[PDB]
Order: sequence, then C-alpha cells, then structure tokens
Amino acid sequence: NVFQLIQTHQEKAARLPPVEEIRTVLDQSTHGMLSTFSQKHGGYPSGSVVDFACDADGSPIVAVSSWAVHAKDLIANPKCSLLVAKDPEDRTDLVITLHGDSIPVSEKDVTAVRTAYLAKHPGAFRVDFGDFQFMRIEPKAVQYVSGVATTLFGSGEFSKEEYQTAKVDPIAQFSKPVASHMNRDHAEDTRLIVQHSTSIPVDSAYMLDVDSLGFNVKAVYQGNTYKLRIPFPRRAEERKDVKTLVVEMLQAAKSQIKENLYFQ
Amino acid sequence: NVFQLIQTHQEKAARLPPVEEIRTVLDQSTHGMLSTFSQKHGGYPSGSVVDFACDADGSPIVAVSSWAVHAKDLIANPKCSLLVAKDPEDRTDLVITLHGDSIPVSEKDVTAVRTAYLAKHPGAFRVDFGDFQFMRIEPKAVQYVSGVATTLFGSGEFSKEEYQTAKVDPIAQFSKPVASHMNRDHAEDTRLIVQHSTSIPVDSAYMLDVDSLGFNVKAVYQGNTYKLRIPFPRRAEERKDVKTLVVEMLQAAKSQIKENLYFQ
Ligand code: NI
Ligand code: NI
Ligand code: NI
Ligand code: NI
Repeated sequence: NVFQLIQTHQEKAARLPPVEEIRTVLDQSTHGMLSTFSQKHGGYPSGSVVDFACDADGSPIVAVSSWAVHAKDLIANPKCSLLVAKDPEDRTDLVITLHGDSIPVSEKDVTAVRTAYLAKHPGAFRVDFGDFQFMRIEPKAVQYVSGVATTLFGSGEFSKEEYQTAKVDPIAQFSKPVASHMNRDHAEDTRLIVQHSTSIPVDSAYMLDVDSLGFNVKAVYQGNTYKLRIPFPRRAEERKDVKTLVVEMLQAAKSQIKENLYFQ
Repeated sequence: NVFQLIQTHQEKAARLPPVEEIRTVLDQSTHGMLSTFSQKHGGYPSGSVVDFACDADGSPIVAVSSWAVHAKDLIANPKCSLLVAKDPEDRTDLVITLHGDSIPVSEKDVTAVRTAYLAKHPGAFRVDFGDFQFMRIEPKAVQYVSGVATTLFGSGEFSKEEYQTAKVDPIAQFSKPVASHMNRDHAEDTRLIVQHSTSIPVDSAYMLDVDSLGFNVKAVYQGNTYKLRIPFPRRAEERKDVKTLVVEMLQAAKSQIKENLYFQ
C-alpha cells in the first residue's frame, strides 16, 4: 500500500474549510440515521433510517409518520441526533453527527418546506404528504470524525451559530451530473489527471463528489482502493469553470507525458 | 418497471423463516449504528458507527474505546440500540434494530471473546486490543422492517429467547466466497439462472448473499435495478450442495431454452 507515501501531499491538497465541508455534505445528503429517546420504550434509545432535506439554514427537514417505528419518537420527544456517513462502509471516511431539537413545521411554512423537501427527494408525495408531519431538527451541536478527509485534524465540533453561518459550496450541487458524465464518457481522462496529481499510476479513478476547490476519486492500484483528493489548479467560480479546469488538468498531464518522452 | 408483475412469485420464493433470517443477517454483519444515551450530553441521545461480532448466542461484541465519541457511552450507560441495514442505501431493504444492555466481558472470557471477535474482523489488534473494553450487548428485543425481503410480512419483533434459540443458517457463512466466484468467473450463468427463475431477461445478475434455501441477486433490466430472491430446487445441506444446485439450475435453464427452440 503506497497511500502512506503520499500522506503528506494528500494532507496539503486544497479542501473546503471543515465547517464548510460539514455544511456542504449535510446540504447534499438525503438520508441518515436518527437516534431518538421516548418514554414508554424501556429506557432504550433507538435508531432509525430517515430521509431528510436540509433547509436553507442547514436544519434537516424530516417527513415523520406517527406509524414509523422509532422515527415517530420525533413527534413528541424533540431531543435527537442525526448521523450522516459520507460513505457508510469506509470506517476511515467522514461521519457527521448533529445533535438537535425537532420542531414541528408551522401551517404557514408547510408549502414552503414541502417545496424545499421535493427539491432533494423528487418523487415523494406520489400518494400524499398529508400522511406525514414535517419536523425541522434545529441543531444544538455538530460534530465530525474523519480518517480520509483528514485524520489528525479529522475531528471537530461546531455551535449552531458556526454551522448556520457557514456557506454551502455553490459548485457541490453539480457533483452528480459532473461525476456521472466524467465516469461514463471520460474515465481514462480522470485516470490520467489522478496519475499526474498524485504520481500513483492508478488502474482507474471514479469521480465521487466535486466542490469549488477540486474533486474526490475512488482509485484502484494493484488490488487496493484509495480515496484521493484531486485539487483544481485554482478555485472554480461557476459551473462552467469545472469543465475548463478539468480540461486544463488533462492538458497538463499530457504535456508532462510528452516532455518526459522528449528527454528519454 | 416489471417487478410489480412478479411481486406474487417473489413473495412465494423459499426464504429462511423471519427469526432465522434476522439471526443469520446479524451473525454475518460486521458493523452497525449504535444509539446511546448518557448523562452529561444535554439530554440528547447519540448515534455512532461501531464494528461488532455476534457471539454464539447472537449478542454483538463491541470493542469500546473510552475515547470514541458517543460509543464510549456504552462503558457506563448499558441501555442502547444497534441498527444493521442489510444494504444501507436501499430504503426498501431489511433494517434490523436490537435493543439491549451492554455488559462488560469478564476477565475470564476476554481471550475466548477476543478470539471470536478476530474471526469476523481479521486484522484487528494490529497495535493492541488492550486499548479497548469488550462489551457484549445482551438483547431485550429485536425488531425488523423490510420492503424487499418482505413488505406486508415485512415487519416484526422477537424476544431475547426467540432470537437466541434461532439457528444461524449454516450455508450463509459461504456467501462471500460463493458470490465472489460466481460474479468473477460465472456472471452469465447467474444471468441465465435468474432469467429462468423470474422470467425477466435481465441484463446482468450480481450474486449478493446465499443461504441453505437459495440466493439473492441485484439484477438490471432496461435501466432499472431489481433485488430478486432465487430459490434453490431444494435445500442445500452442506457447502458442496451449493455448486451442485447452481449447476442443476443452469442445466434446467439451458434445457428450457433448447426445448423452446425444438418447438419453434
Ligand atoms: Ni423498539
Ligand atoms: Ni463529454
Ligand atoms: Ni455529542
Ligand atoms: Ni468456477
């Protein structure tokens, strides 16, 4: 395993600041693991898998059925936690915990909240949203742990005010269409860019997520899978800048290969 | 989507009884989401991702660090829940919740428990297991919900005694080597078997898990991904019977294709 050899470079690779990384990942996430605690449940705290959509302040909105085992606890027992694992398998990868208080969405805000929720679960309400109670989890504390995004600096916490005032990275929303496209039509271009960036001649590089400062890949080299941070040459300021920076990176990789051949 | 068309057949497909399915899935699982509750944490219940290994009675053994944010709660606050999602993404797939009480593993049992834990996380103790406290989660209740394995009958619960007296399916332990092999060397054979079994001419079928009564696939047909239950012609009684039954299924698929061609 040669990840240990580029540990230092990977540590230095341009990334969002932690609070913006946590704000962005939560904003882009659609499901997580809710921990609740109710009277009438033997004194056992409970876990459930829930869908949610962050509102503009980063408060998860959950559509809670009174029939949903454990998740129904939110109705009446406001204190909860929501756990979001950027990649559920990878135990070195970023895990975010939000402690907060579930607040019913007031009649006035239902339409505005229902709209916002559908802009992350397109294909809900297929029967009826009248079968559910919209709850907003107002955060009290946001904690994270990581061995991939960062190990030494891979733990931290934020107040409600720090989290709420953090900006969602405006490029991150284009992750699935950009990655989709690269991985379908340009997989060998991602491979060449990753080799140039990291100096590991990877078998393959599958693009995972993008932000204004670069993109993350899952790469394979000699049997082993590596999560790698691939920084852009400079910050992307608009959606169009992502293609420009990817092409520039590919041209720089190809230039390096040609010059090396000139020098034998 | 043509899954709705084979709903009835898929409901009837031979499967383990629910308590044996839950006992087996938990026995074969290596990580889950722990819900804990501590004093000195604002009255917020907390979630964490933990590794575990079920003991022979099906009690999850967890190696708990006093430094692990939230999971350290187990040390001192025995009442917890462990959530295991057979496939974390798929919100129709089986989700198991165990409510139980964390009990420290006595000095006497440490070696016997440490051994048992390593037989599910081979490559722990790489530094030291002296850095951790082994806790056993004694179950009080085991609950499940499913939309794949079963929807109408896709919810239930078991007592400690019902869960503990259930048998782990003895073929399930061979899931990863059998699936590995089929998916690497015999993927088109899995495809043909799935088409014969379900009458959907699937693009591909990736074998997921096996038990004494059959195997589960993730299949693709015209853009859409389907989880399908593929029952054996009869129960497998030993590891060797799995290859025999798979070959028999492939021969039956090929015979059906030939006879159809004889009849034009
Ligand atoms: Ni319960
Ligand atoms: Ni293109
Ligand atoms: Ni906390
Ligand atoms: Ni073979």
